[PDB]
Amino acid sequence: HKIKGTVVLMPKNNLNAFLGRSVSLQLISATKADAHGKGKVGKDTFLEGINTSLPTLGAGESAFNIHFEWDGSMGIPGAFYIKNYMQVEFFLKSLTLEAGTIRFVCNSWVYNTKLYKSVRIFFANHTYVPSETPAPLVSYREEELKSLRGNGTGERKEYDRIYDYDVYNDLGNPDKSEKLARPVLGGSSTFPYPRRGRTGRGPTVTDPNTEKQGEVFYVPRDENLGHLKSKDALEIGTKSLSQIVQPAFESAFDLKSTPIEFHSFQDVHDLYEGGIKLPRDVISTIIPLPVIKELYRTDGQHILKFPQPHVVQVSQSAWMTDEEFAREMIAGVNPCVIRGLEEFPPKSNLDPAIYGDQSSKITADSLDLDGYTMDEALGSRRLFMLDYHDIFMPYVRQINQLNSAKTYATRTILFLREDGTLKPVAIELSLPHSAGDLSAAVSQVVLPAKEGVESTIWLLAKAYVIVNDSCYHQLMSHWLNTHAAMEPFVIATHRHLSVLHPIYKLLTPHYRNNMNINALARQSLINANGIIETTFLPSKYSVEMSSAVYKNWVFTDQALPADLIKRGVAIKDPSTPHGVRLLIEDYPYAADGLEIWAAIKTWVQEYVPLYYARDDDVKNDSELQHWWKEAVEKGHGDLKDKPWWPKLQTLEDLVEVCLIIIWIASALHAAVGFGQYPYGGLIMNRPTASRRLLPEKGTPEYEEMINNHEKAYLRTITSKLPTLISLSVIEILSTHASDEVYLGQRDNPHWTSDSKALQAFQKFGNKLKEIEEKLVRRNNDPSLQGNRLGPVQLPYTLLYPSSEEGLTFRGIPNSISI
Ligand SMILES: [Fe+2]
Repeated sequence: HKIKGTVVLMPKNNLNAFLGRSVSLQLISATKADAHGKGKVGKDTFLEGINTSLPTLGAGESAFNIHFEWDGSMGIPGAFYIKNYMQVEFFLKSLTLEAGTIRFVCNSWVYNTKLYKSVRIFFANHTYVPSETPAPLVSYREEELKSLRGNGTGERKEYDRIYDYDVYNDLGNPDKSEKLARPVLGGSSTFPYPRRGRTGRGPTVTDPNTEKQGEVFYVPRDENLGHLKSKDALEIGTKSLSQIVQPAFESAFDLKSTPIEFHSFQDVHDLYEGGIKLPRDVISTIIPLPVIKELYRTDGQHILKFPQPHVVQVSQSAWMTDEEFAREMIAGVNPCVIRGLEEFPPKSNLDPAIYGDQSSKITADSLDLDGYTMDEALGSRRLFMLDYHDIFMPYVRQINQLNSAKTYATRTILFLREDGTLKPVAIELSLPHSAGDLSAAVSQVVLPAKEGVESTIWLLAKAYVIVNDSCYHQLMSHWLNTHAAMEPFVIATHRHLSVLHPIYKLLTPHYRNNMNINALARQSLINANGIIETTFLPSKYSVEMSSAVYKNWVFTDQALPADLIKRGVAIKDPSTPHGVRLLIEDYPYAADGLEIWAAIKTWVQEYVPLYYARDDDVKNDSELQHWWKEAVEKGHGDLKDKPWWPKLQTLEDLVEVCLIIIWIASALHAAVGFGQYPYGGLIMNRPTASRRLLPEKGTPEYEEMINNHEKAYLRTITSKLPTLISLSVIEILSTHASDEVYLGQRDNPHWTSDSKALQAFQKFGNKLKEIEEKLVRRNNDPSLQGNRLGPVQLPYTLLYPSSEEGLTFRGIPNSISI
């Protein structure tokens, strides 16, 4: 007769306005069809009343009673239509129907019916490959997909749920100034790039190839995550930083209310001790904003205090040590660039006709390898390098033509000591050299030194290295390889895999907040004259450098074992648990990452078989095949030709692709992301820019190295004002929202009705817990101290799976969520 159902929803900001004829639902049959084969639809059914029974009821949520006339002729409900007749939208959580129970997991904004082209349809929590879809739901499944894809035209609106691709043509602002014009990134051979979410705002007036600015950069609506607590809206903080807080900081400098430069290292440490005094109206501009009220401690009047960075919590001075400089290449913010070095001297692939002779000036006899010969070091696999020579060299001339930017293309040679720690043994600071250079600056090699001006020169050499490293980290390791590389897979998934699809359910938790942060990023973070361009060395060249890097991006080399082998920091070895032997045995990121990688592998390998018995079952999944084809040929379309893309005709291939996508989105992004403020919150430890080359022996600047080495250093790195802005942004990006969903968690316990999938998932969480105890034990092992803690005494907890809220230096979210 009647089916008792409970609707749980969330009003935008009494429940009684929801009763009456405000909201109707219509059940759809999974089993009885009409003469066109489509599931039969019941009658419009309105909310009956507010349920106060249910005690399991989350915050902001409210439950409503409802009764469906559902009869013999109608069969089993497999979906439902919902119409919202109210003017304001509400967030639908779920429908439960009792009698056994049917569960519908919705988690979607429902706008006023008149705004929707066709009626919002939701499905029950059963999982089906396309060939298993009940026949009465087949056309409903596929029409919902066509609806999500749209038609590639039109300006997207807030309530749209249309997923499509476009190039990075929305970063420049040529209508405001030709100086803010930028190259379109994506869709050419000069500038290949991942695609991003189409917004459709239309061309600028001055350039038909650049998209006009907008106050809100659209994402499909359910990608724009709300938060119950405003403190958790960390992604919007990036937008307030650009629009409100940065200008407020600038004004204090424009009005000469604070010294323009740091004059000593204590001036930097003061930021997290007594604070910085700023004008009352600057404070009062910043202080009441959500996020920025959590970012800084304040007296409400003139003081802002930054949190004390982890890297200085035990020793203020230990970042200066050569031990920590090298340790952070294997356990720092950017732990995935170091390579094995198997010949000496190191070589370049770059054209000597353009840049001059590219031969290394580092001589073997000059290096202290703890009594080893070069041949012994090379052969024992104890020689490594941090090589930014070929990466940076093509951009040095252009960067150094900028006002107040000067860099080298750096190389660092490291030696793996018998005690298992790395030490740095030389830094080569390279400059391009063509006839008809106006500059007389030359390349040079700097070797470690603990006293005198040679010590300062060596500290300045590490700084140039770390400028290189930070730019690479922020633009490549971080932006390109996580945020940018993942968005095409997000878009493809929603375009081609139905919410009913097992691989949809598998992957989509690993996309939470990714489109949203990326869009806010295109607007405020990587835009023309945005945060990154105004805080980091390459200025207007930054994002385009990441395009140049993308030329060499290989999907299958994002797999952790493949990465470690390609970089020469491990070798394949089947006698081992993970199939590889580390050449740096206490390499924290890699050792811990392999543990996470294996756990994700086991989980995918257990999930996939539940839905695909054989390789044929993969080949014949038409959604799956359309998904992958588009993700490659459209989403990463500039690399579509490349031979290394898995073909996706086998269970092996499906598992491989899912495993890698999940790896990028969770542990890789975590390992590169949540260290930014812990390590970089001391600007001297992770400088973002350099402003001068090394001084000539005859000059006042050289005498400053002798007489005031802290000032020389500070004059060389990021200025005070850009430091304040970059500290503020990395502080945001290193903070876990209280409402994050971590690896081994899902936002709903009823995401599927398949108990087998649910039990596999619980084993995965149990393993991650198991892994966490093991990493604790590694951090507590006194013989691992040198690489896992260092002289900074900072336990490597970046790949601990779990965390509480905040700036914690641990915790692996499911997704790229900040
Ligand atoms: Fe991030």
